[PDB]
Amino acid sequence: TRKAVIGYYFIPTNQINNYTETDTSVVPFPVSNITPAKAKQLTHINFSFLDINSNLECAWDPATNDAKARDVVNRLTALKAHNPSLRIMFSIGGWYYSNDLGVSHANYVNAVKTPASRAKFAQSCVRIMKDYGFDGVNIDWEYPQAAEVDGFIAALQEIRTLLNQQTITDGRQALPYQLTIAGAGGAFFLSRYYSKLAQIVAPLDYINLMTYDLAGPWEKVTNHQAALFGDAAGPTFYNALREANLGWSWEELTRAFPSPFSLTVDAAVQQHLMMEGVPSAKIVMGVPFYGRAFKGVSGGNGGQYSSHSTPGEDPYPSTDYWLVGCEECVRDKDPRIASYRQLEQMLQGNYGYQRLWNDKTKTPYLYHAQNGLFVTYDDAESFKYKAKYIKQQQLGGVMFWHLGQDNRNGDLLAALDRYFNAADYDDSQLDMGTGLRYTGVGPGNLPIMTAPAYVPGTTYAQGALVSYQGYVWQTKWGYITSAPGSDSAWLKVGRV
Amino acid sequence: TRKAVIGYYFIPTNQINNYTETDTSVVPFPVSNITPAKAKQLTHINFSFLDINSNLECAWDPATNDAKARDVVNRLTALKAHNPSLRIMFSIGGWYYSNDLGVSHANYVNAVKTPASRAKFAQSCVRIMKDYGFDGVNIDWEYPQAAEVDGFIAALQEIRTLLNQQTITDGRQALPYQLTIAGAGGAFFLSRYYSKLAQIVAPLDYINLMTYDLAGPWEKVTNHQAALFGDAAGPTFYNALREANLGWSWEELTRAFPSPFSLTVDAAVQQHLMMEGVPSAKIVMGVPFYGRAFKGVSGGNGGQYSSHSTPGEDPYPSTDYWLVGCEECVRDKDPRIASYRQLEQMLQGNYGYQRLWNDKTKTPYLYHAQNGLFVTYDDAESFKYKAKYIKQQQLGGVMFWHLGQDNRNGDLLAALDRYFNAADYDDSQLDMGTGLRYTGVGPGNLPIMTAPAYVPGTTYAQGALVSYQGYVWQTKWGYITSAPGSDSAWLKVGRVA
Repeated sequence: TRKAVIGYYFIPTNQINNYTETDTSVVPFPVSNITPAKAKQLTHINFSFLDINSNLECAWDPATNDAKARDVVNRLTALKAHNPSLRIMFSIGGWYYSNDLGVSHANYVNAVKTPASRAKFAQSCVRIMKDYGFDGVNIDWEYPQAAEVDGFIAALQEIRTLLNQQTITDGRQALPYQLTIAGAGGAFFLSRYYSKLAQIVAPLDYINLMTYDLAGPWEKVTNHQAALFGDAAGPTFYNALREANLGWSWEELTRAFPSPFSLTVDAAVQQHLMMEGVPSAKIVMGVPFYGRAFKGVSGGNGGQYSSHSTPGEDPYPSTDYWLVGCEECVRDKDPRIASYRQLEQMLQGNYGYQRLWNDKTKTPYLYHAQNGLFVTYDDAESFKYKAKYIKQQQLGGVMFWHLGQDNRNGDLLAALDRYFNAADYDDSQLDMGTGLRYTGVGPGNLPIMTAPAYVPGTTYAQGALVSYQGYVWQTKWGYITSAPGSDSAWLKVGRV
Repeated sequence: TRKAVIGYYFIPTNQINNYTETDTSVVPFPVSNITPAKAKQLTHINFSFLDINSNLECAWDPATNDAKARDVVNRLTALKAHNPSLRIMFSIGGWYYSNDLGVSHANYVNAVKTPASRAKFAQSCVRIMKDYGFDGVNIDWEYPQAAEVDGFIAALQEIRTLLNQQTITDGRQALPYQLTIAGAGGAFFLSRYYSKLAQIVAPLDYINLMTYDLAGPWEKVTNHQAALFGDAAGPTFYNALREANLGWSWEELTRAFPSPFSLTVDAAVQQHLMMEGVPSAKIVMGVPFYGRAFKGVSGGNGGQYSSHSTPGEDPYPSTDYWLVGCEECVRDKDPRIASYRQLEQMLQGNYGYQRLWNDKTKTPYLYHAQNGLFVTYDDAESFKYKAKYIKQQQLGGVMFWHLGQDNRNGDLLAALDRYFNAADYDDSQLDMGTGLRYTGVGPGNLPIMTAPAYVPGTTYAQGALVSYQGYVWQTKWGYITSAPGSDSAWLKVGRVA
């Protein structure tokens, strides 16, 4: 099964309204930059962002000139002429619109609250899809809270129902309409809906994990924003999943959610796989086509795991653009984020940066010794390890934010495509290293075991192992006289 | 309110069938040993044991001579002439009949299963009570678990309904018929039904905690079997309550159920008080009138906290009776348990025992240095502390197993009565020591706390405290933009005044 390669195409409204393919000062990344070859390396383009309005329907931002927008979307759907598997999805949400303190947060909450609002919303999603010529719906609410989860689930189910009907009405059995969400890639946000993950994922083709932004200036210690595995020298974090409303026992929680833990890509993937009903084939790993930069860092560790003096507020609370060599930063008025495109130029520009490598996390970083700067980012080398993990763990594919941040040659996207599909690329000897793996155990990833059948009437000592009801069970204390499922002394530890 | 003093009267079927008050080789403890004075010191006697038969009704052991059973019971109920507050309860169950592997366990499980079975069972309990002349029902099922607990609760509720009606019917409002149960006194068995404790206690006058047998030859390390408070030097245990189906978060479970912990009387009492809807006045502290003995012990701490070479299996699998001076142990064929009566004789018999005291646990112990023996037991001195605790914690009173194990003069019973009621006993200056207290805190026993109201639209940092919807809540991490508190990030830590 081909791995998904899902790239976000993000275009602000003002660029839609002044769309040109011939003036990078005004549209830095027009659709013509997605050449036939790039189009064939993608399986999905997530056109981003639409919103939910005060009518509680899916909708464009109101300042959008519609003719321009329809024109931009038509350029994207024309790309399917080059790749008959390509889908142009549209995204609803994103952080700006849907975070808890976000300008449209209330509509997210309200759209999913009643059967009626859920049917109105779901219909509006399909209507927009069909009117503009999109191939599916990607919902990026960051993030429904436990109260809202049942309504969000019901909304996803309704959209799935409608999309499946529309696939049959449109003869699209060869390329059915799809439904995806952007999912949390870290335990803190994931804990909002984690307990009902199976229900959330059932209506989806893919859950695209935002396994990036795991470090940033809002954290006191500099760190890798998308470490594949952990580094014991790096910071560790409270495992918020142990507080989710699971109804699990203390042993079950502890075994599933070691705390503190390393906030890594592997952690997020394994946390999903720990739940029953979450198939690996639906999990897509997100990767960033940008780096995060920090100032006021100290020496010793190449800028890693340092205090820093980087404001965390949005917007950037000042006019000081201190990321030496970053032209895009001054245009975008924020020195804390830089595209891969720009970082590559900075690095080869003699600006004082050193590119280093963490062989535990399998990610690169830049250190600027003169100025005390640190940058965490991803590149074609870190993507070798991430692609090997996607294959080894039987994940659905990769997602990235965003296409316009690749270099002009499209090298990050090409690398992803190469690692999954090139007949002359061989990663059999790629060493995945000794970084820390997430070792929790949950109902969804119990190890296969054998044990003698439980015998009623028998008394068992502590640590005794039995098979019962198709699982392997262990006693937590001694003199156990009733059965697994019926005596809390038994812990489910394996699967027959 | 007078403290309850609840004494078990246990008589096996063969002793009923051969009952005599003039031959202690046949009946070691006839009812005649209970004098008017002892009767006045008791509030309840639990006559023990009746059972549940395969017809799922309350019944005597079918081997019982019914005439003889009625005569024994009459001797007990005649004691009410001396104490107008005294109740002769009868007990249904006990370990032998009702443990999971016990001879009648299925009948317990099945009697409580349906409204019809519960009605027939409850009606049989009141019938027996009235036919033999008892004053109430004590259910001693050791112990319901799992799917049985809802049945058990509904059974208790039905017994209560029928007893309250019987009270009116009979004109017994001055001494209404009562309902009690024997409850687990340690967390492993308590975990079976702990989550539903409030529903179990609602229909009861008292829950009598079996806060003994907390040590024994079945455990690898010698210890006190009824320590009041903990000793850091002694063994600690897994806190099984953590595995009860409570729906609490990891933080909630950890704060309520420290682990490992000291398996003590105080721990059981506070574990009960941790649950919402469990009144202290209904909790009765059990105490043992017997000790437990171990052989093969080491000497650095008077035999305490030692490995040992004592079989833990039952019955005693050997013919070797090694508890020096314990002729009772010979008669009963088990050197690992001895009545207070017998232990006190051993102490007067110059056999080589040393009586020692642990000032943390507030319990005595015997050490035989020559033979490597250790005995854990309770006496009138440990009861001073336990009675003071019952007063301070506002418990309902004391229960003990069993009357027959007191000395012939009834000194342990007289001591409990003294400590609760005597004018000339003053425990105001009794120092309860520095032994370890159980200090778990449950979402049902949160302290009053004070914090600023939660402000929507506010971002809160880790460890911030706010008041919201009747509770004080703490954040477990930062950048919290959600409201308290099913939300994972908020921990209920206190109650708003």
